[PDB]
Amino acid sequence: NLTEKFLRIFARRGKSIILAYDHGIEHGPADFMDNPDSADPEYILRLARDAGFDGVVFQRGIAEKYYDGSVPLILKLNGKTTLYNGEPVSVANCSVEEAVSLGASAVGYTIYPGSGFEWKMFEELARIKRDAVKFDLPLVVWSYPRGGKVVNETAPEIVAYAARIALELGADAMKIKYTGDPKTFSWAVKVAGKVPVLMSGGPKTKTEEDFLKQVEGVLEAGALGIAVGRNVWQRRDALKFARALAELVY
Amino acid sequence: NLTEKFLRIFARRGKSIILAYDHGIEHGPADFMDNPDSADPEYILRLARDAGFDGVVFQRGIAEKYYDGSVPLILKLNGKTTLYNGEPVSVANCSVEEAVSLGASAVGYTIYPGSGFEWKMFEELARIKRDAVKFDLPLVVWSYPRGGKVVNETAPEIVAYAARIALELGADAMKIKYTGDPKTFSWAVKVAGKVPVLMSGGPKTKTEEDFLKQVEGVLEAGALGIAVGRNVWQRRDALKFARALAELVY
Amino acid sequence: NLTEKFLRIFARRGKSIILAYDHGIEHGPADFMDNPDSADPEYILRLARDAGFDGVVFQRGIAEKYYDGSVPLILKLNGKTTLYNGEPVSVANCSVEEAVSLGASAVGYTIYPGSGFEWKMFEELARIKRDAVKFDLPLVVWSYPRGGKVVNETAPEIVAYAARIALELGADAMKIKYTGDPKTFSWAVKVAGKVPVLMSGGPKTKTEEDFLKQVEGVLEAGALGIAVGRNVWQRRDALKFARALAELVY
Amino acid sequence: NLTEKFLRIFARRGKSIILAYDHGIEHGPADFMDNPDSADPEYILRLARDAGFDGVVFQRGIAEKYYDGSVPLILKLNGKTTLYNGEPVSVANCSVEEAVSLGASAVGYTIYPGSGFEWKMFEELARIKRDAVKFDLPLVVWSYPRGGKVVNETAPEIVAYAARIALELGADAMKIKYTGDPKTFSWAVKVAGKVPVLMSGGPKTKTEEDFLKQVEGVLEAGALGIAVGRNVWQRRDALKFARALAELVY
Amino acid sequence: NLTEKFLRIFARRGKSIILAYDHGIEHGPADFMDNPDSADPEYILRLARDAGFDGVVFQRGIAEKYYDGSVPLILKLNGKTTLYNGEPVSVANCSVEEAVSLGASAVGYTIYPGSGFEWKMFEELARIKRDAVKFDLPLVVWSYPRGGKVVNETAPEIVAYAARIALELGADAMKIKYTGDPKTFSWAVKVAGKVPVLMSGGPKTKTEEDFLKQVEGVLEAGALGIAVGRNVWQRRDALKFARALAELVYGG
Repeated sequence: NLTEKFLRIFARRGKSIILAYDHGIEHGPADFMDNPDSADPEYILRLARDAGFDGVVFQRGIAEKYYDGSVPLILKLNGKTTLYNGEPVSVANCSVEEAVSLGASAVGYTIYPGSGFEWKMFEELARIKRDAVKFDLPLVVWSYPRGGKVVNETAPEIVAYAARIALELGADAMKIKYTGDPKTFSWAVKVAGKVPVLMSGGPKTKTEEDFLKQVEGVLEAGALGIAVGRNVWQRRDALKFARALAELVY
Repeated sequence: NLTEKFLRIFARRGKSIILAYDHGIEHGPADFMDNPDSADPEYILRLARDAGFDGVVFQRGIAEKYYDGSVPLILKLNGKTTLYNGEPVSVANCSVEEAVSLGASAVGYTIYPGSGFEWKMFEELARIKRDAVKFDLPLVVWSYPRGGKVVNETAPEIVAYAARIALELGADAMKIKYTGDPKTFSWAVKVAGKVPVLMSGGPKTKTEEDFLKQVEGVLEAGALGIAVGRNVWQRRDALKFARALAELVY
Repeated sequence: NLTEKFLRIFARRGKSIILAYDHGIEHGPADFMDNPDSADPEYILRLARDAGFDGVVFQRGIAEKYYDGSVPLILKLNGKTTLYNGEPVSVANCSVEEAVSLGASAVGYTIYPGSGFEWKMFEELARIKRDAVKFDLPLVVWSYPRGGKVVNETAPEIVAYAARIALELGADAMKIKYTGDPKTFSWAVKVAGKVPVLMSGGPKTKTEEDFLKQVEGVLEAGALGIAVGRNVWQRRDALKFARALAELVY
Repeated sequence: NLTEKFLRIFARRGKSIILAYDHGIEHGPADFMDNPDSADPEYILRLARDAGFDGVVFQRGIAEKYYDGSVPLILKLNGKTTLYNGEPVSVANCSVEEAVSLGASAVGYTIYPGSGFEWKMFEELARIKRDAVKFDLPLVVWSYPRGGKVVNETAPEIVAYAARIALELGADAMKIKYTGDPKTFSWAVKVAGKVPVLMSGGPKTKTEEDFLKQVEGVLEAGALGIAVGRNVWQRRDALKFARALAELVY
Repeated sequence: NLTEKFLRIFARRGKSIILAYDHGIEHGPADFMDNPDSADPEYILRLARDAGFDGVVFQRGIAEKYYDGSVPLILKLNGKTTLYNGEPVSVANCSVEEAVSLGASAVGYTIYPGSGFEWKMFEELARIKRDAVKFDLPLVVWSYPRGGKVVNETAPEIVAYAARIALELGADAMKIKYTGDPKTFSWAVKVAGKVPVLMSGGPKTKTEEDFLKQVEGVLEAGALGIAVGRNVWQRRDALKFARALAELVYGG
């Protein structure tokens, strides 16, 4: 049971905070200008350790050059850039076997349901899922419907669809976008069934209070917790705010 | 002879009712709003068992997290979403070998004859068929002509073509759409030859009677039975109606 | 020498008649309405036997469910539908190794020279040819230029091109379209060199005498014989006409 | 050193004449109407032997059915037709290992630099090159820029680019188009470095003297020799003209 | 640690000059007309050696026919032409295992982030990276955003993105385009973290002084050095200018 392994490692207190840091490929270093220390992966690991968070998410290159075993690692296997303009697609730049050798306790993979290339990711996810079982590493699916008929990505029915697809394809945990309110988000949590749901943190909010409120409703909806990047490390008071998030979530 | 194994497991009474539940990925959870318990796979298994049905159809993730051995399982290997807009294509997210380990007694695969991508599914079906023989698991093909010159999916000649394609490609059993009357549907059944035909239930009918009459025409046409989803679990009297279906079919 | 093996099995009398029956996938069951027994593969095998023909052509599913060893089998490895609208392509749904296990004495494969996807079929034919040598099964190529600059598939220069391409790619025997007269067809036969040529029967002719004249022309051009489907089994006097064909060819 | 092996087998006199005969697939049998014996590969082989040429180029099907060991063989691994309309692409229909078993002393492969599919042929050439080294067979690259920005295939800069690409990708010898004069062609020869250059013969010239003047210029430019097809076997005085070519080149 | 192996071989003096010569496939021989000896890979090897440069970059065919062990080799595994017109893509024509047998001390691979085919190169890079680790050969990534939304390849934000992508995908060293000034380029160097950055030399500058100034700024920005092709071997005084570059990079 890989969900149970995931919960044991990443949610020992019953809830989870994962510090996400795949943004260097997905968005590029413009994300790091607000708080320049955020460009240094060593600063990120220190933030995770000092705030008492459960994990970090790195791409293979960051894991290879910087990962030191100090916080449980989810190795994000695929990645794309915002420079890309086609139908959404993100392919693996790392195998599960290599993730294991880099010290990962879980692997991550993004799918874009609805994309003209949805099939390419489902096909590749099949191989990754099989390897995840073989190496006994939980699979965490970033389920982000995009392209095709998707217009609003945070619409209640799209997020619920995202959650269900991750369950159906074999996710042991999932990361999905927040709908903006606990009632509609709890439907997504419900259709995910036994698979725990992490809220994606999203763009830095106008105030810290706005994000604490989002996180409050995420927990009320029954989610396991949050996978947060920008709303922590884009802030110059990153550590202070991270510890307030820890207080709220645990 | 894998047709005979299929009949022994899924049609021990001489006719078959399979409760289909791949809808989480195919349509998403909007299908589950009419009868919210339908979002829970545990509820689906209870329902199948209590109505005395012959099997359930799950995607790999639902099988892994929920399947308990209580009703014979057809593991549906491929899936796509309705969010997708390209030429119809659905790729495997699971192998036959993995289906075996999840407790499947048969595997399912959808083809869309006529699609700009028909070749991609025929290519993949070739590998799945070979594996099905190797692992001695019957292959059930969902034969759904779509894309290309397909303008009307329930037209007599399209359904008959669907049925014949499934036979020609190596299906041990098949699932196809109803034409709306027993005379035309019996042509589809005839061209399928030794391979048994299950009617796809389709959208929830206006009345329960309408669906019973379809079912009385399907059986008259010489089909093995039905693979039904929505017309059972979308109804709040799901168990009562399921038992009426069992009475009629068995 | 696989051509010699082909001739020994399928042309023991010096000429050949092969009863083709891959139409169920290629054209669908509308082909079977004229003579409804033609939908039954058992009837096809009895017809081939009773007329004293040399072989039958089945797709894998028909071979698996119906082939009984009573007439030598050519297993047609690839297939496409008429529902398909793209640039012509037909991919393998079966391997040579599986054809061997189903009792085939030869394998068949269609190429569409000129298609936007000509390369996909040449690539796959390379693998099939290599396996045909390895399993010592003659490879029979259906050479049907289509797409690209091809307009009339029966023009003398197109049929001769078809024949030459089959020879160059390694066919041990080939099936090509008739040009409509023995002089032009004999050029196609000549450029095929040591590889024997079977005439594709084509659509059911207006009279029996018309088809018989085509066959005579084919034999005068130096072809090995005919691979005929519709002009035999679409007729309600199928067996009687088949025996007249046998009289003419042998 | 596979270039040295190439020169030992195909250029024992210090210069080389190769009789090319892949035209059956590339152009089809219309090429053979001028001199109908040219359609017979046995005639081609006799012509090569009687004129004292160094080798022949055959596709796999011709080699398998006709090659008798009498003249060194270059097995042309890839081929396309003129019926094809897409961006130029030619895929392998044969492996190096099979070429070895057919009696080849070298393998040939066409690339079309500039094509929208240039990548598909570079990817495949990588595998063929690796195999050629493993089986110790020289790789002869037909370097024919086509598609993309290429509009004048015989332009000095295009032919020089063709030559250099073949060197960079690992060719042990190469075949390229003539620029029409020795000065510009000698630049292509120079950028090819240690890799010997064979001139592609091209369409049959108006006079035998026109062709001899191009051959003179190719020799003046420092090329190894010619790979000639049509300008020999499309002529009814093929043998006589072939012996005049031998006189000039050797 | 393959970055450390790269630095030991290609940067023993603390900075690096690599003489790049994959241009025969990428641009074709028009690049060689200015200084015709440049078409001869032997002249190139003599040039790197006589100027005391750290390495050369060759495609497989040049390495097989000409490489003589005299200067460390980076085997550039993929290549495309300028004749090509589609969305930018460059596929491997050589494996890491073959590079090892040809005498390479490192392997090079170009990615074009933003291309409609970016996924094809990331997919292939994954296999090459896995083989580089297996054969213990440093992977040098040419990170050149092109296609998609990219309209200015030397814009500060594009170059910084290029640098970060190379780090994220597993590069042990990288080659990226210069932004034209040391302040913006130093942001690219910073986001590259522990992975060293080599400046791509670019088109031959109008004066030798212009190129030196670009190199000065690259060094000031904290880069490891330069991978230069045209700005050396396209010049008739190639050796003299190469030695001035050596003075500036290893010395200045």
